[PDB]
Amino acid sequence: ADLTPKVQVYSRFPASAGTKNVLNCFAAGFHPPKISITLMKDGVPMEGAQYSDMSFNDDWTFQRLVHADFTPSSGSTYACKVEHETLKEPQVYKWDP
Repeated sequence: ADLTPKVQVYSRFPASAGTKNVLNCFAAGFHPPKISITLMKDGVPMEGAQYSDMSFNDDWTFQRLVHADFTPSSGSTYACKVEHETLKEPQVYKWDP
């Protein structure tokens, strides 16, 4: 029944300005496996993103992870934008440092 992506956006380490880190966006619990997950900085997709293989779970749903090496800056805004068939409008999940 409930096949919308359940999404978490988070950094590997607690954020500090100027310090190398990794931004992650994790989507799980969705069907069909087709999904658009985009890490965003200042309203534009972040360069350097690397996507995991799609994986399925015993509850017959799929998951995927996107991550990108990044150095958070103050004054910048980060987010994960998710597009999926189950979502009427694409959803933007904000990350706060």
